[PDB]
Amino acid sequence: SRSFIAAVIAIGGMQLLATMDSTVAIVALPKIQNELSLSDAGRSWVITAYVLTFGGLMLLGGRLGDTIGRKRTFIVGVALFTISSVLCAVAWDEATLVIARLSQGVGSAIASPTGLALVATTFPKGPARNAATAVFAAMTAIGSVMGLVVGGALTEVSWRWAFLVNVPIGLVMIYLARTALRETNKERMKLDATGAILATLACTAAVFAFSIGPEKGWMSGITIGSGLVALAAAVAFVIVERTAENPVVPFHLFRDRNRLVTFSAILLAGGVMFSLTVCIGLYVQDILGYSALRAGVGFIPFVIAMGIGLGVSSQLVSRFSPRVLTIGGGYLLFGAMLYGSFFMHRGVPYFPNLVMPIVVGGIGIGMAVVPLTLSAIAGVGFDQIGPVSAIALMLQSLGGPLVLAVIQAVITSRTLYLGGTTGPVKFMNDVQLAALDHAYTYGLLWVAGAAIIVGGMALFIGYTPQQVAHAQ
Amino acid sequence: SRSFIAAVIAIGGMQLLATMDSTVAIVALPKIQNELSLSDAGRSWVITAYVLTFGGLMLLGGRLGDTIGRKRTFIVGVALFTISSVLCAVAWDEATLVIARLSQGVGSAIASPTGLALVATTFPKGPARNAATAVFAAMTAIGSVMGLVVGGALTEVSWRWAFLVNVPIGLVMIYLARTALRETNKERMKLDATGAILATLACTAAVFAFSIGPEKGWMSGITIGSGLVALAAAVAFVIVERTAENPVVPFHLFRDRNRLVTFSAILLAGGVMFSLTVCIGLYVQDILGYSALRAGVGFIPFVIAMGIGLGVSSQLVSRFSPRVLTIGGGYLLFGAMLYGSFFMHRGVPYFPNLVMPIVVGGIGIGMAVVPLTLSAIAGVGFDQIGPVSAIALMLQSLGGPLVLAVIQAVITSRTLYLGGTTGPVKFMNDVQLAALDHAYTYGLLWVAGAAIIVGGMALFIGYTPQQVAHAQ
Ligand SMILES: CC/C=C/C/C=C\C/C=C\CCCCCCCC(=O)OC[C@H](COP(=O)(O)O)OC(=O)CCCCCCCCCCCCCCCCCC
Ligand SMILES: CC/C=C/C/C=C\C/C=C\CCCCCCCC(=O)OC[C@H](COP(=O)(O)O)OC(=O)CCCCCCCCCCCCCCCCCC
Ligand SMILES: CCCCCCCCCCCCC(=O)O[C@@H](COC(=O)CCCCCCCCCCC)COP(=O)(O)O
Repeated sequence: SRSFIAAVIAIGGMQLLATMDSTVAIVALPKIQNELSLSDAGRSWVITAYVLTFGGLMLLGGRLGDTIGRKRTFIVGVALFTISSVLCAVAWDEATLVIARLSQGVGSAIASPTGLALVATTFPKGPARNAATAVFAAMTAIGSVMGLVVGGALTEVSWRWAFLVNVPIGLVMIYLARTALRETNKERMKLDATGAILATLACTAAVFAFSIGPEKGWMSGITIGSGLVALAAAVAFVIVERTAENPVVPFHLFRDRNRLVTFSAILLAGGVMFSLTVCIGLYVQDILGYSALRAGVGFIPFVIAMGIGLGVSSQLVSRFSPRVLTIGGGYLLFGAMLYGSFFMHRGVPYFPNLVMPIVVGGIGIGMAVVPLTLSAIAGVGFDQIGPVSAIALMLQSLGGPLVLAVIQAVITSRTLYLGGTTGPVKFMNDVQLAALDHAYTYGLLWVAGAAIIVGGMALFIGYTPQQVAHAQ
Repeated sequence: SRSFIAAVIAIGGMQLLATMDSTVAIVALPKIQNELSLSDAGRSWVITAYVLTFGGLMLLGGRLGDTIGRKRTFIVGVALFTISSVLCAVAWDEATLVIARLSQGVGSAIASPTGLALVATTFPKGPARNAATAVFAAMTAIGSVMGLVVGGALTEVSWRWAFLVNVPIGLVMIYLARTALRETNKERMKLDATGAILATLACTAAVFAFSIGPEKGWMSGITIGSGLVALAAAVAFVIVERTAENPVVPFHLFRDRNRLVTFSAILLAGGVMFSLTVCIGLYVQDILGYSALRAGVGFIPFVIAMGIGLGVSSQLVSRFSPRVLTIGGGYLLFGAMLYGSFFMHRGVPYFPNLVMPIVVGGIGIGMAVVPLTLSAIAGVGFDQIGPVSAIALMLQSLGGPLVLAVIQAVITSRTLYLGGTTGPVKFMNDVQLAALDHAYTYGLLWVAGAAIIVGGMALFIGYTPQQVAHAQ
């Protein structure tokens, strides 16, 4: 019973590490700017450096496990992330911080796609995989709330003390990764060098272009060149991949209708979840006036509700089709979002009108996450599990900003319509703050509509329970 | 004052009597079989005799009130129902019981469609009609539950005493109708004899064919002949109605999108409700093992929740359109149905697992019923309210068995699939009982899908609160 727990914790540790690091880096940005004397461009680049190498090197990270070994790749990625976090905590100027963030991104990109593949390969299909997927999904929310709590608590001493928290935890994971997991010593494949190079070039160019667009204006020299590089690399990669042994991206797997619908649903659902997280955090900290520590403490009921939902769904997936459970979770999520949209404003008490929608939405999200994760890794085999996991994780991470940009644009337009201001929150009055609150409650409706679209899309899955959650 | 209460009670009395008698007759079939020495055909015909003349003479009864008088027709129908209920108890052989059931069905068909017309033509549009509609919808469920209770607690001595409880209630409702309702003094109309005869023949032939089909077969000469006669009579009726002085069925009134969509929604909603009632009852006395009295006592919270929902909706219909209220009530009902499907099996305790879905579904049904039946009698006038009410009642009564057949076929198919058997429940062992449990909780999902379709189609009503629930 201890071996199973050690294995699942070791496999899911990297999700916790990455999410907590991202949340802490978001929280402690102004202190970094003040102490290190960075401009707005440097402040944005502190966050951009991580995502550049995180999104650039994810397909290569997915394919690398078949060449080196999934256990070894996982351990190497975790170790690189820990050492790079130490370098972040020790950094003394802007260049060193940027280099350390790039190294953190490289380590995360190496280690993250291997975790889902390890979930799929270590545990055979059945109850064990259901429990493993439930734990894998719970660790992400645990990391998010832990990051908020730590960032709020350590806002008085220094930002350098917040980067060191990754040093212990990561070490622990390494130990578990060296103890619970076993190596099957399978025959090693041959890496696809040209495909990996083209994929990394295309992904890095796309990420850089998307990040530099709003900052320096679109079609302003750098953006057009980066976009040209991205499209040329993508077209060359697509052409080359048609005749490559051990493809980085196996396209023939995407002919099945179920896989296409499932991956589209994964993309859009990840976008919806990211939009909810960011918008609700901003609303709580800005309008309601809660500090970071107060919000981190108040978000624990979300973790408990999500754990309950995951526990229920991991047992229900053995009898009900994934589409039914997805609709069941979406029902509660939609109800919670509507209640939050229509009964929220400044001065509202915490308990009656805040914790209830959070708990109901957490239960719904927990009930809906497990069937999607089980459908994402169904019927792939041991030769394409790596690329499939990498593609699924990449789609989930990519879907977020695209929806968040639309939601923020809608919120800004509604703020300007009602008579608001585009300045800082703490330079506003009562009427402008009321306009901002109404804009936020208006954008919640667009998030709900996106969730409705997600449910309508997931209504076409067609996977039977015997295919995803039953042992042969 | 007390006049309003007496009037609404007198108008809903016929619905209460019909539903209570139906439930009591269904409960006490085995005792009738044992005492009268009947075969399976006699058992089927005891139920079929009432339905034959109830569905045969609905359309004629909807127009009979114009040429004689609504109060007089109501009183005559209730009196005939009471007399036939008296004669049912004192029956010695099969023939007397069959003719008593036929006469009772004739009285019910005369009196039932006149109640809705009296609701429409007694209280002017506004709050009074909303309250009358709420009482009219509540008395149906009240009668059903009390009939279940009475049949459970009375059929342990004699089945003849079960048919005699109708008499005091019929007498008190006759007294209330005589002393509360008032004459109209409207000019008498002319009865369309040809159309009435053709409609009666068509409906009777259709009901007889649908009843005899499953017992004999789909290739029997009698069934094919009955269906052919029904189709020919329907065609002749449609041809005759083109140039009728006072048509039994006005076909021109249905040239509106609102009315057509409303009537389709009424049909499918009646089907969904009937399927829910029958399936829930069969599950309770079959799987959970409750007696008739226990189920009747346990279904009281449904009546209370439905009353609360009706009271809320009769007040809310003056501000919100019928579409919004229907969608909200259906949302609550769908949530209750999904909760029941997911977490229900033999051995669950009553308190945490039964009352909550029942209460939520009752609130949803009560909130959804009032706008639907308020929209069915909107903008017709005095000279066309009778046939419209008759058509609404007929569509509700017709929608039930259609959906119930599909649900029962699905349940039987999955019972056979999971290793169950077809036979009396008293003989099956644990495996086949679990197969029945899973089959019922699986058919609940099909009921929920039917509700989803009902809501999607009801999204196209288009009525406004001023045309439905606003006076003047
Ligand atoms: C998602 C689809 C992928 C499916 C997976 C598919 C394939 C495999 C691939 C990855 C598998 C591994 C990850 C699987 C879990 C990913 C989701 C996850 O667990 O995510 C957790 C996020 C971090 O992830 P992120 O959201 O950043 O993606 O953290 C939080 O939830 C912090 C706390 C938020 C607190 C507010 C939450 C309110 C919820 C209720 C709404 C209430 C609304 C009204 C309230 C008032 C409003 C006033 C305006
Ligand atoms: C319907 C649309 C027309 C609208 C009106 C249209 C036109 C006008 C014309 C008539 C207007 C006047 C009548 C209007 C109300 C007619 C419906 C009515 O009130 O009906 C009541 C029935 C009697 O009437 P009947 O339905 O027989 O016609 O009585 C019961 O419902 C007893 C209670 C049983 C239980 C059910 C409720 C479960 C709720 C929970 C569900 C989930 C539970 C899961 C548990 C586990 C399950 C495992 C399998
Ligand atoms: C008398 C009887 C009257 C009856 C009247 C009935 C009237 C109609 C009643 C309401 C009908 C039931 C209902 O609300 O169904 C929707 C419920 O799911 C949704 O909202 C979808 C939500 C999807 C969310 C997907 C993502 C979730 C997780 C995201 C993070 C991972 C689904 O609808 P659809 O999308 O069209 O399939």
